[PDB]
Amino acid sequence: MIRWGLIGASTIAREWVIGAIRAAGGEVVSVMSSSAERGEAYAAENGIAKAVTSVDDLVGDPDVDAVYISTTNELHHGQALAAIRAGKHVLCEKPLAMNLNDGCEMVLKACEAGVVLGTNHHLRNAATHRAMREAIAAGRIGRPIAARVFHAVYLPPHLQGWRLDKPEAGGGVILDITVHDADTLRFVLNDDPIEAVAISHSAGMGKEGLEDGVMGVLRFRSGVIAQFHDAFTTKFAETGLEVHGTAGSLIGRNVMTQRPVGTVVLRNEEGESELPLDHRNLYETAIAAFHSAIGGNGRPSASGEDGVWSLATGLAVVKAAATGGAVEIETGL
Amino acid sequence: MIRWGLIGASTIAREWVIGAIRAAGGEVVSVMSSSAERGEAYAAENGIAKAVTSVDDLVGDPDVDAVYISTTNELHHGQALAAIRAGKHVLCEKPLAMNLNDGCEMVLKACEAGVVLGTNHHLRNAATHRAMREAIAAGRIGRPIAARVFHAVYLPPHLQGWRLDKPEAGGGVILDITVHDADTLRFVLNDDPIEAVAISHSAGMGKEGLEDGVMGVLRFRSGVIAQFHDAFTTKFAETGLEVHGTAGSLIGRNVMTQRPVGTVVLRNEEGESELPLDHRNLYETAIAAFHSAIGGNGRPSASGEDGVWSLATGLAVVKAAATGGAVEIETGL
Ligand SMILES: NC(=O)C1=CN([C@@H]2O[C@H](COP(=O)(O)OP(=O)(O)OC[C@H]3O[C@@H](n4cnc5c(N)ncnc54)[C@H](OP(=O)(O)O)[C@@H]3O)[C@@H](O)[C@H]2O)C=CC1
Ligand SMILES: NC(=O)C1=CN([C@@H]2O[C@H](COP(=O)(O)OP(=O)(O)OC[C@H]3O[C@@H](n4cnc5c(N)ncnc54)[C@H](OP(=O)(O)O)[C@@H]3O)[C@@H](O)[C@H]2O)C=CC1
Repeated sequence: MIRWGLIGASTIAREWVIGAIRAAGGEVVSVMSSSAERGEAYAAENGIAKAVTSVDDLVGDPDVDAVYISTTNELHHGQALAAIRAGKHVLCEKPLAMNLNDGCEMVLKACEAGVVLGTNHHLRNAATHRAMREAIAAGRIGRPIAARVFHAVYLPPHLQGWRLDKPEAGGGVILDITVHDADTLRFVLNDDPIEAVAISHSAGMGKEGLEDGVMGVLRFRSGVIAQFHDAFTTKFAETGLEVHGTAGSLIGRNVMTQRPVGTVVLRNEEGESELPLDHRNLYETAIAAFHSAIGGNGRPSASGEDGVWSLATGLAVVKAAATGGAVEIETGL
Repeated sequence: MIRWGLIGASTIAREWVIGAIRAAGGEVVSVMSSSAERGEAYAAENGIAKAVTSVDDLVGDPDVDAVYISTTNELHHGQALAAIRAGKHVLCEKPLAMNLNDGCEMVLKACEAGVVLGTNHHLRNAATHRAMREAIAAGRIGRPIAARVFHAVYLPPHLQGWRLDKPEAGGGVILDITVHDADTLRFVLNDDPIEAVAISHSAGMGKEGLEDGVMGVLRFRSGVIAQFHDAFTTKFAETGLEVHGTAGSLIGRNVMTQRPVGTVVLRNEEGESELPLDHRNLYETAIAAFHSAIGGNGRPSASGEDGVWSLATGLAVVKAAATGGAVEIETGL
C-alpha cells in the first residue's frame, strides 16, 4: 500500500481525508502535530500507529511514501518543501503558498525531485462539476458565454469548537473560498482567467475587520465572463455553479460543499432535464487520482500548477477589491 | 379623464401602455410619429382619434394633459423639455437623457413648471418586487447583506420585425438593461448605490461591437454588495432578483420581465415558503400612480430623480467596464 503521513492533526483529515486514503487502498501510518498530546490523542482516535512532533520525523520516516498537509495556511509552503527534500509526494490543502514566487518554486522543486505534487481543490472531483465539464466539451450548451458561482455560506466567526479559541489569523473569504471557486471554474470551463474585478466587505470600519464577503468578476481567455459571490455571513443562500451558453445552460445547485451532493440541470430547446450523476466521495476521488499519479498513470486531480493558478487568481481578487482596479492574473509559471 | 398624448408610435405603447392608460381611467387622444403614414395607421389600429407629425402639435394640443414618451433614446430629453415647456406632465421611458446634466436639468424644469415628471421603470411596480421591499422593511430577512440580479436574456440582434431593418444605433446592454436592474435594486433595498465595478463583453474584436453582456457589482450606501448579470445572448437563463440577509433570504424567480409573473420565496429558520402575491399589470400600476400624482396625491412610482439615479449608475457601469476602474456614482441632484 501507499503509506501516508499527515502534517496537521486537522478536522479535514479526520472528517474526510483519512477515510479517503484508506478507501482508495492506502494507509495512514503517522501524524505530525506541533503538540505531543494532541498528536497522540488524535492518533489513537483515528487508528494511526504513530504520532510525531517534528516535520522531519514525519517526512523522513522511511515508511511514509506520501504526505498530506492540512496545517494553518502559512505553514504549507515550508512543510511541502521539507517533504519534497525528503523525496516524498505531497498533496497539499490549498494554499500551496502565500505568494506566487513561493508557489512557482514548489512546482519546480517537486518536478526536480521527481515527486507528485497535488493541490487538494476538492470540488473538481465532484460528479456534478465533472458532468458540467463533460457536457460543455460535448457541445451540449453550444459555446459557453457566462458563468456564475454562488458560494455565500454561514461560517461562525472563530472555530474550532471548545468556544472562541485560538487567535486564528484570518484571513478572509477571498483566500479561503474564492480560490476554490476559481479552480472549479478552470476545471469546468477548461480555460484560464485573465483578469479580475471585485468589491469586498469587511466587518466594522475599514481595519483589522475580517473580509467576510466578496463579489467579483473573472474574465476568461475564451471571453466568458464569470461572476462569483463568496461569504461567511449568509445562512440562507444555497451554493451553486452555472454555465450559460449559446445553445443551452447548465445549472448546478448545492454543488460547492464538501459533500457528494447536488444536482445539475441542462436547459435547452427540449426543456429542462436533470443530468444523471453517480455521486462519489470527492476526497476518495482525489486520493485515487493521486495514487495513480504516483504509479506513473495520470496526474493528480488538481496539480501544483492548478494551485499556482488558484493562488494567483485569489491574489488578483484581493488586489482588485483593495484598489478598485481590474487586475491581470499572471501565474509566473 | 386624464388625456394622454403619445410621443412615439411604439411597440411598448401598443403592447402595454395604451391599454394601461385606459385601464387606469385615462384616455389616449393623440399620437405623434415622425411619419404621417405610420402615425395614421397606428392611430387606426389602436383606437386613437388623432395622429400628428410634430412634437409641438402633440404637446401643444389643448386637450392633452399628459405625455408618454417612448421614442428612440436620444430623442427623450428634448421631447420631454418641449412637453414641460407646454406645461404637460411627462412619463418618459428610460432614459430621461444621455447625460447627467441633461437629466438633472429636466427634473429642475419639471419642478419649475409645476408638472409631474416620471421615469417609466416598470419593474418596481411588480407585486414581486413590492413584496421583497415590504418583507425587508418588516425585518423578515434581518439586515440585508447581499443582492443578486439575473437579467441575462435573449434579444435577437436587430428588431423591429420585417427583417433586420433600420440602422438602430445600439447601444448596449448596460444602458438598456442594467439601468432597470439599478432602479429595481434601489426600490427593493430602499437605498442608493455609491460605486460600481464591471466587466463587459462586446461581439467581435474591440470595435463597433455591440456590448452584449455585462457583469458587475454595485456597492450600496448601507454596505450591501449587489451583483448583476445582464445580456442579450443567453437563451436559457431565467431572470431573478435575490436579497440575502442576516436572518433570511428572499429569492425572486422570473421577476425581471415586463409581464406580471414570477415568484418570491422567503428562506429562513422555518424553512422555505412562497410569499403570497397579487400579480397585477406593471404598467397599469405605474399609470395609476402617475394619475394620482397629477391629482396631487402621491408620487409617480419612479420619479425624475429615480431616472437620474438609473442614468448615473448606467454611466458609471459603462465607465468601470471601459476603464477597468471602480467608479463612484454621483447623481449631481
Ligand atoms: N474552517 C476551516 O478551518 C477551513 C479550512 N480550510 C482549509 O483546510 C485546512 C485545514 O482546515 P480544518 O481541518 O478545518 O482545520 P482544524 O482547525 O481542524 O486544524 C488546523 C490546524 O489547527 C490546529 N489545531 C487543531 N485543533 C486544535 C486545538 N484544540 N488547539 C490548538 N490548535 C489546534 C492543528 O495543529 P496541529 O496540526 O499542529 O495539531 C491543525 O493543523 C487548511 O489548510 C485550510 O486551507 C478551508 C476552508 C475553511
Ligand atoms: N427592444 C427594444 O426596443 C427595447 C426598448 N426599450 C425602451 O422602450 C422604448 C421603446 O421601445 P419599443 O417599443 O420596443 O420600440 P419600437 O421599435 O416599437 O418603437 C421605437 C421607435 O422606432 C420607430 N419605429 C417603429 N416602427 C418603425 C418602422 N416600421 N420603421 C421605422 N421606424 C419605426 C418609431 O418611430 P415613430 O415614433 O416616429 O413612429 C418609435 O418611436 C425606448 O424608449 C427604450 O428606451 C427598452 C429595452 C428594449
